[PDB]
Amino acid sequence: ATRDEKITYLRKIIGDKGSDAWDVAWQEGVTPWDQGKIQPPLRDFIESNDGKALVNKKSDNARVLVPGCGKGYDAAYFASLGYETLGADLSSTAIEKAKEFWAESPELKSGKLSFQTLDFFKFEVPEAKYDLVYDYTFFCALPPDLRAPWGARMRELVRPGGTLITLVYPIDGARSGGPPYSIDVQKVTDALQGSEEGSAEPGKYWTKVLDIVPQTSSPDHVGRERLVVWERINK
Ligand SMILES: Nc1ncnc2c1ncn2[C@@H]1O[C@H](CSCC[C@H](N)C(=O)O)[C@@H](O)[C@H]1O
Ligand SMILES: Cc1cc(C)c(S(=O)(=O)O)c(C)c1
Ligand SMILES: [Cl-]
Ligand SMILES: [Cl-]
Ligand SMILES: [Cl-]
Repeated sequence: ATRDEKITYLRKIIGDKGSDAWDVAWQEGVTPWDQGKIQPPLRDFIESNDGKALVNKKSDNARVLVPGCGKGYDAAYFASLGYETLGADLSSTAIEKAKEFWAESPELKSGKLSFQTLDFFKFEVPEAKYDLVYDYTFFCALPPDLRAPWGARMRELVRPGGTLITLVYPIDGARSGGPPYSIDVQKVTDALQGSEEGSAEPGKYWTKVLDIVPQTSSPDHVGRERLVVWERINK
């Protein structure tokens, strides 16, 4: 009934079942992460001068991926901006619940928004790749040993010149255990920029164009959140 009890249980079943535990949690209603809406820093970025420029330059066929989308609030948001958007989640339960929650969306109706039960690590990347990817409470959901393949998938998923937005949360310092794991921008950087081969200064695969403290974090997010925008390079 308590958040902590619910997190304790989520971590217990992740220990027994691995990644299969996520659909179990959704089936059983153990969804402590669920907020019922997007995080404000996403809307405020999109509505900022950098955000307007990003949306205004989008191609007519521009595609968005929202991985680990849960009930899909962020995917619905991007679809409402005119992006052909895919919300992907491992859990078939989560994906049905996303289709329920957004049942009235005009973009779900048109097919411009789509929710699909997909494993972020396994699904077939479209040939044209994604123009824009948004990661929130997905990187911090993964066990630490999966951060490196997450970065590698991100490098394959975002087209050259495309953009990845990571809302980095929770930044709780040295706290161990997860989900949610305590993350920071450095951890995201190391995953995204990958192997340095011969100890090469990171900057090989992405440019970190913007890294801010959002001025409109949710109250329990204040002091534990950064918004980072990454551009895919090595064209
Ligand atoms: N390999 C994987 N591929 C796609 N989704 C995954 C995944 N592993 C875990 N997930 C999903 O990641 C989510 C973590 S919590 C849901 C967070 C969501 N971004 C939100 O803000 O509401 C769960 O829904 C889980 O089903
Ligand atoms: C992946 C994940 C899981 C949980 C339990 C939480 S939360 O309970 O702290 O809100 C968050 C933010 C992300
Ligand atoms: Cl919303
Ligand atoms: Cl898949
Ligand atoms: Cl692939």
